[PDB]
Amino acid sequence: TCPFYKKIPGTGFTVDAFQYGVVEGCTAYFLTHFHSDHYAGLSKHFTFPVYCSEITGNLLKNKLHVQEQYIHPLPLDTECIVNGVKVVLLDANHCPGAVMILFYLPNGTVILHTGDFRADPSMERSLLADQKVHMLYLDTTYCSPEYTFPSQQEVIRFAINTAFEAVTLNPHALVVCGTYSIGKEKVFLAIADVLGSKVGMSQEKYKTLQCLNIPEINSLITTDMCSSLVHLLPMMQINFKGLQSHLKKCGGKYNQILAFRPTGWTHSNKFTRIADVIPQTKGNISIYGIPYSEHSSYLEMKRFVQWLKPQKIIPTVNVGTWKSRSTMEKYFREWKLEAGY
Ligand code: NI
Repeated sequence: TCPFYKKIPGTGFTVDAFQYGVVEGCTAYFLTHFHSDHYAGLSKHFTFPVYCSEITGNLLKNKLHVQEQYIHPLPLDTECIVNGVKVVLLDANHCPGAVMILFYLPNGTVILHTGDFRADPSMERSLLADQKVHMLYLDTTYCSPEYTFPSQQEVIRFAINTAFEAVTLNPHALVVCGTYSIGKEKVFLAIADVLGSKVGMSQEKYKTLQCLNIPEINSLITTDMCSSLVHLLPMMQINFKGLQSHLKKCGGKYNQILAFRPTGWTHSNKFTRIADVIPQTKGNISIYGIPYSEHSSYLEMKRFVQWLKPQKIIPTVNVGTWKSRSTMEKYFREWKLEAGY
């Protein structure tokens, strides 16, 4: 059965609620983004209307085979009526196609559901500037002050400089980048661009990237592994065993691997600056863990919420323990007393 925080009061609508079977009273199912925890339950046998971005729509049709008649894509930054209710989709600064949804309820209440997001000051000049929000359904993944990490720009600067240095010293090194979902594509795209290479990958991953509306993508990626010195591999293969095994397959073209594992936050964030990050090394194989986040830091979250001044907050992440729920409520009360709403 569908939990409360996935229902939108005063509407026939749910958000990211496909794993509960037919939800009683649901006339339209919203999908914020194409990540498996959120789409869990969709397939070619789904026969209710799905509302989402154009990009999420491309992925539902091609990767999950949802039939076209049930896919309803909406443009961003545009007032749309759905089953007699005004809605707007906004860029969430998460993975490709990810949105936040503004719902303008028939009774005058305004609700923002962030989906998954990485809060940014640019959001303070979207259509959010224009009006009040009574309820905020908030991505609270990193809602605790220990969660610090650098900007995406600094993380990419580090990865580019690391890769370019290593391959310039050794033209016979291969670069490998881990992936398990959409998102974080800038890591592998930026590295390939500095090196003058296309990114090589499996047929399945190539298919997924071809759904994303990335400008000039055909110039950036390929299934021909042999032409490419930046390869993508599933994240589970990014270890000394997996990588040895991959170097065997390359037919003595390369004598060194440098690999990148994009993670979210890890505890080594609490001590080490991005500049000072070092790899794990065994022989001619090195592996860097880099903290490229597509979710708000604590400070980014706090800034957004203090700016929006919502009347009520409903967390959508870390909701399963009493201690988590209590901790989050404490921070919402400080933020409110500090800013005066
Ligand atoms: Ni996500």
